[PDB]
Amino acid sequence: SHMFTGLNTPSGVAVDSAGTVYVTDHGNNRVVKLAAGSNTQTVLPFTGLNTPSGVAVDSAGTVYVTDHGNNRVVKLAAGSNTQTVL
Amino acid sequence: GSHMFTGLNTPSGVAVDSAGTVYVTDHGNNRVVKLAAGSNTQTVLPFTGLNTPSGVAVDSAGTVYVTDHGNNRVVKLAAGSNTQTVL
Amino acid sequence: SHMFTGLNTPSGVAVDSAGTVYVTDHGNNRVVKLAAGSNTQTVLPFTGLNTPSGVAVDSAGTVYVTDHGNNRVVKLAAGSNTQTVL
Repeated sequence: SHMFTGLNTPSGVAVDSAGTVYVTDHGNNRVVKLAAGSNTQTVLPFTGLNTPSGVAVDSAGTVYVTDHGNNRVVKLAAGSNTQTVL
Repeated sequence: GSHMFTGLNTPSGVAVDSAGTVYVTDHGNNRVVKLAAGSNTQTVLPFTGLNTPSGVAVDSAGTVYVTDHGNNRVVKLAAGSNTQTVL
Repeated sequence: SHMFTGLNTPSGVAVDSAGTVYVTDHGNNRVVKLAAGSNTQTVLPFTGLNTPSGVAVDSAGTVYVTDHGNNRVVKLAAGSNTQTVL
């Protein structure tokens, strides 16, 4: 399908219960998702990322990211636009 | 003895499904390997053209997703399929 | 506060149904987990880790780690103090 766009050295991938795929776009300091059937990726409203290294999603839809370049972990609840720093 | 991963080079990621099958991105060897309960030899999954894969996920249907880091892309492979899809 | 502390170039993250978060603390050769409910981080008793690159946790609570610097994968069952090399 080839619809993710503009990735550089992507570092991790997670897939949630709805089949949405999440990718840490390491080389571009962002996290992108692609819903099942979608032809347009969405950049998640994480903020201040630096070379993110990995991602997980739990069964409640919360997305967790290791923000490698900032020595921290951040998370984003499903339907939230505002990250929590862990 | 067997039921061991062999030949791994700078492995980058791991995923496990509820059947207990372990999936590993063998970064240095441009390949993805898995090992199921009761299998004494690992399987190299038939992805194509990988370079330095960085991470892996597996969904409920057993489809394997890989960040093909060296090629700036994500690919997936359904269980038992030999033809990957680029995402 | 509810956060990981003392991380260095963290490489990967996993999460379980109870809300526990697990991180490969790559720069410090360790794996740490953070309690869902409190400000408690626990160092898992893996042995000889070297720049670990990734982590997974299964339904039984077994923690799996790609031990990047040692070209191996190791696991630790919930409640065990003894890792198994895969």
